[PDB]
Amino acid sequence: HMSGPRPVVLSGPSGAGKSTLLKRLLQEHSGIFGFSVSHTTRNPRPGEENGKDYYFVTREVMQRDIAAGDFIEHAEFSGNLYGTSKVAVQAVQAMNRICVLDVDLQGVRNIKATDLRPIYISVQPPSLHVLEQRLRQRNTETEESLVKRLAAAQADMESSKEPGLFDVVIINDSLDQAYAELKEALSEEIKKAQR
Ligand SMILES: Nc1ncnc2c1ncn2[C@@H]1O[C@H](COP(=O)(O)OP(=O)(O)O)[C@@H](O)[C@H]1O
Ligand SMILES: Nc1nc2c(ncn2[C@@H]2O[C@H](COP(=O)(O)O)[C@@H](O)[C@H]2O)c(=O)[nH]1
Ligand code: ALF
Ligand SMILES: [Mg+2]
Repeated sequence: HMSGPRPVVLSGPSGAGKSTLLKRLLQEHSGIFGFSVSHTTRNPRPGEENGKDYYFVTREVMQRDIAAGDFIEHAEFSGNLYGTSKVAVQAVQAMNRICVLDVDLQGVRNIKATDLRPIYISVQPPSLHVLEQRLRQRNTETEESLVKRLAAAQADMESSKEPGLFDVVIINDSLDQAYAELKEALSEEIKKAQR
């Protein structure tokens, strides 16, 4: 379904700032953006809400919906399942809002194979040391999950240098600066949606 404005795919390693930046964008520009609410089998973190951050489901329920053809894409990431349901994107497109998706690098490649034609943005830390610091400060994951996330970060940061893969790469050193660069990448779309 190609409906409405060009969607936005935001990716980057675990801990890079994706959710922090997207929450800011949806607060400032609530009238023109809508968030695709993915399914995940991971457990919710304090403050996360079902139907807002994710649909938190069991492996059994997610497998039922996968088998029925309910997903545009799905991926295994650091021991859990994640995916973008068809209805998650339809809900935002039906409101004629810019659909924002937060997905991993596998999801980026999955979406490249669809008809969605998004802009692809990668948010990256200044270094893997800083990434680990931010992840361990958050400490919402077990040690095993952190190890998996740090390994995925190193692999996916190298893979994201692929030419033509990402339209924009933003280094999240300072959040205020990264957020301005996020809006810069979307500035013409934001202006059109306001008109
Ligand atoms: N520029 C920054 N400087 C320091 N800490 C940050 C910055 N941006 C985000 N963080 C923190 O890093 C952690 C990871 O950010 P988050 O948005 O949860 O990552 P993601 O959603 O990409 O996995 C959070 O604790 C967040 O508060
Ligand atoms: N492929 C895919 N990845 C997702 C989806 N939802 C979240 N992710 C990704 O899974 C990783 C872990 O998410 P987190 O557990 O930190 O919320 C992040 O890279 C995030 O973007 C999804 O629907 N599809
Ligand atoms: F979106 Al995450 F660690 F919170 F990749
Ligand atoms: Mg997040």
